[PDB]
Amino acid sequence: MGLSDGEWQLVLNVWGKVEADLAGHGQEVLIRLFKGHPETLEKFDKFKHLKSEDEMKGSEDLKKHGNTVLTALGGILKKKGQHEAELKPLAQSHATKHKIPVKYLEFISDAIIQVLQSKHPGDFGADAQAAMKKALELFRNDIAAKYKELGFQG
Ligand code: HEM
Repeated sequence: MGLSDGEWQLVLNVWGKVEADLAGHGQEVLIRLFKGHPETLEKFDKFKHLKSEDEMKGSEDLKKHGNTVLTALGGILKKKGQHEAELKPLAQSHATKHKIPVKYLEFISDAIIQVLQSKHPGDFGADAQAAMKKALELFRNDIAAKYKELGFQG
């Protein structure tokens, strides 16, 4: 249940393209998630209302959360699987006061794939797509183990 060195290299090679504009990519990832799975909006404080006023795009809340989610994820991916230090607190924040089911982590993983396919088709071929899916699977499987310890079924 790990990635090979070459799988990690594929992941970090395409992540280079995301690092050029973390905030723009992160906002896009969340929009993708909310369009494909609008039920995920219920987990935030401000996006349902912004959406109700046709104001999600360019909002301060989308900017803040877009930066947060991909800044954090990039730090985790660069650990290449040795990420317990990051995932213990991250699981706690997504399993306690805010309860984020694993299916929603699955959905944002799919959203990341779709955004990268759309924005960087020439840098996101078959092997890179498979490796990124596998990294994101590892990412939520290790979160899910911590969910179990935390008493959250996911
Ligand atoms: C790639 C997956 C994700 C990453 C890396 C991530 C990252 C973060 C980070 C860094 C925080 C700040 C607290 C902390 O630093 O531990 C946070 C909080 C939070 N996350 Fe996530 N998150 C992810 C997925 C999700 C998803 C899919 C949802 C909801 C559908 C979600 C909902 C929230 C909420 C509601 C908070 C609390 C924010 C607040 O109090 O306004 N997260 N997340």
